[PDB]
Amino acid sequence: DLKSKFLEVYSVLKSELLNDPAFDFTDDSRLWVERMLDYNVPGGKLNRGLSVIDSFKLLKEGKEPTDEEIFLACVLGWCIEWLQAYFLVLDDIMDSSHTRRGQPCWFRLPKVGMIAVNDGLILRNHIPRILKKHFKGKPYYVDLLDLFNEVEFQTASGQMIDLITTLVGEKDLSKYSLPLHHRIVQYKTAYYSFYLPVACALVMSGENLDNHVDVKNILVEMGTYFQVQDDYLDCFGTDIEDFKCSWLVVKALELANDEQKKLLHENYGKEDPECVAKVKKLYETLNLQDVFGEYERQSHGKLIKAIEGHSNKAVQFVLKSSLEKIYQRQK
Amino acid sequence: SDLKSKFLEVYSVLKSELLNDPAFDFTDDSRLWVERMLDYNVPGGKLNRGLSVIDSFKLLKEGKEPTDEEIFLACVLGWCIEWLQAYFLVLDDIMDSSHTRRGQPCWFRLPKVGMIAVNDGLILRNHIPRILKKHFKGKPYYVDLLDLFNEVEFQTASGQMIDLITTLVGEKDLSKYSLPLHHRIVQYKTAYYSFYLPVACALVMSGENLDNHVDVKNILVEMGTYFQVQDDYLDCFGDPKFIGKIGTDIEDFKCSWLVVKALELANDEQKKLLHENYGKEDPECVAKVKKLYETLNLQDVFGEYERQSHGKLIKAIEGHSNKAVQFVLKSSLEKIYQRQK
Repeated sequence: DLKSKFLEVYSVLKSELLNDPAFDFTDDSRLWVERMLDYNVPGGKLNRGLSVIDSFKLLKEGKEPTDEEIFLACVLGWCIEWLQAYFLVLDDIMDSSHTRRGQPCWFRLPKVGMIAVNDGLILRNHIPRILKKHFKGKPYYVDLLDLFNEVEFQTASGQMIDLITTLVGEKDLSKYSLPLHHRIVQYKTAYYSFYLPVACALVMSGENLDNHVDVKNILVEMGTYFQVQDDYLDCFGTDIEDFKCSWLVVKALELANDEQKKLLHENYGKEDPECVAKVKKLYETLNLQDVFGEYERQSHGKLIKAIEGHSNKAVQFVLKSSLEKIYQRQK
Repeated sequence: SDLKSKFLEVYSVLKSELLNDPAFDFTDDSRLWVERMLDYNVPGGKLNRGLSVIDSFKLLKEGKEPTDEEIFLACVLGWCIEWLQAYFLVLDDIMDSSHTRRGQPCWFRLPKVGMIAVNDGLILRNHIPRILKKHFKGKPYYVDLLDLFNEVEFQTASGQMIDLITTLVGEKDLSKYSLPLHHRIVQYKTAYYSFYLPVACALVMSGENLDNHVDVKNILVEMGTYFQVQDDYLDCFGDPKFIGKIGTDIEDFKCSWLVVKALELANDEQKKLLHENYGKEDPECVAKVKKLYETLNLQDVFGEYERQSHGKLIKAIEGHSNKAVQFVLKSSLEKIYQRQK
C-alpha cells in the first residue's frame, strides 16, 4: 500500500535527478549517477523514510490524508534516506569497512575507489535538488532547508566527536564515560533517526518547529535509548574489536572492581577472539543484561510520562507509536 | 591591505561564533579540534574569490556609500565562498592522495588526522548554513542565498564527478579527451564557484533577482572557462617560482586544454607519440610531450585563443544594459587577462 508507493516515488525522484537542468549530463555521467543511486540509496530497510508518512497520518487526527500529501511525505522520507546513504558511504570509507547489507562497500568496488568520496557529496547535494523540485512553491520551504541543514550539521558533529574520542583517545579508556557516550549518540544518531522524520511531518502540517521543543527533547531521549538498544544487541558485531565507546563497556567500567577494570583496559578492542572473549565474560559477570533491562524499562517509564505530559493528542499518538516500534526489540 | 585585514578580522569573528554554536554541545576537545582544522584549512590561501565579493558589491553600489554593516555582510559571504572551497580542497586532496598544499602537509596527511579529514570536510560544508543563518536569516533574500550556494555546490561536485570518471575509470585511451568534454568539466568544476558565485552574492546583496541576470551568469561561466584554460597553459609553461608549485598535468594524465589541442593539431606519428608518453611519471616522456607542445606552437595557439576570448567577452559585456554590471564584469576580466600567476 504505502511502502509500494514509497518505492515508486524513489523511481520518480531518480528520473527527475537524472534529468536535472542544472547539470549537463552525458551517457557516462548519467549511468554513473544511476548505478551509484541504485547501489547506495534504496537498498536499506527504509524505516526512517516511511516514518515520515506514518507520523503525518497520525497528526492528521483520525482522518484521510490526500494524494498530494502522501507524495510529498514520501519525498521527504526519501530525502532522509538520501541523507543517511550519504553519511554511510563516507563512514564506510573512514572505517575501512568491507561489507554492507551483504555486498561490498561502495568504495570497495574496483572501478570506484576514492571516487566514492565525491559520490558522497553528490548524494548530499541531491537533497536540495529534490526539495527545490517539490517544495519550492510551499510556504514552509525554507523551514525544510533549515531543518535538514541543522540536522546534517549535528550528525557530522556527532561523528566528529565519535572519531576523536575513539581514534584520538584510545590511550586511556578512562576517557569513555556515560555523558560522553550520551553526547556522541545524541548528536550522531538521535536527531536524524527520530527527530527529523516527525519534524518533517510537523512542518508539512503547518507547524512552527520552535513551538515543539518538547517533542524534540522527547525524541532525542528516545533515540538515545534506541542506540543503547543497538549497543546491547551488538554483543548479545564488532564494537569491542573496534574500540568503540559502547554503552556496555562504559557501564562495565563503572560497575567493575580494580581487577576487572584492569581486565577491560588490557583486553578492549585489540584484535583476536581471545581478547573479545574476556570482555564478553566480564559483561556476564557484572550481570549487564539485568542492568540493561533496568535501564530499558526505566527509560520507558520516563518516556511515557513525558509523552503523556504533552497537550496535543496527535503528538502523543506519534510519540507513543515511535516508542512501541522499538520497545523490547531484538532487531 | 586595508580590506584584506578587515576580511581576516571577520574570519576571526565568524570562527568565534562557530565555536560557540548553540546547535552543538562543544567540549574542550571538539572545540580545539574544530579550531585547529579551521585555522589550518580556511584562512591560509589568497582569498581572491572571497575579496571579490566586497569588490563587486562596492562596484554595484553606484553612487551610494556602503555602510560598515554592508561591508561586514559582504565579507561574510566571501568567507562562505572560502569555506566552500576549503571543504572541496580537503576532500580533493584525500581523493588525489596528495601530499602538500601551500607548502605544508595536507590536512589528512598529518598523523593525528588521517581519514578523520573526510568528516572534517563535512564539518566545513555545514559551517556555511550556520554562518548564513546567523547573519542573513532575517533578510528577504535569505532563501536566494541558500538556493545559490546549494546549486553552485551541486554543480561543483558534479564537475568533480565527471573529471574523476573521465580521468580514472575506463581504460586510459587518450582519444576520449576532447574540447567539449574539457569545456564541460571546467565549466562545472571551477567556473560557477570561482566566477559566478562571488558576483552573484554581491548581486543578491544588492537586492537583485538572479533569474533576471542569466546573461551575467553566461558571461562569468565563459570567463571562468577561459581562466581555467590559462591555468592549464601555465601548469606547463608557467614559472614554478611565481606560481608556487611545479605542474604535473602531463604525469597525472589530466584532460588539459594543451593535450586536447595537441591531439587535434598533431599528425598520426605525433598522436602515437602522445599516446605512448602522456600520463607516465618519468621526465623523459614528460620532456617528449612538452617538446611536442613546442613544435606544435601551442603557445601561439593559446595566445590567439586568449585574444579571441578577450574580444568575445568584451563584446558580450558591452551588450549589457547596466553600467555597474559592465564595470563588475570588465574588472573581473582585466584582473586575469594575460596574467602570469
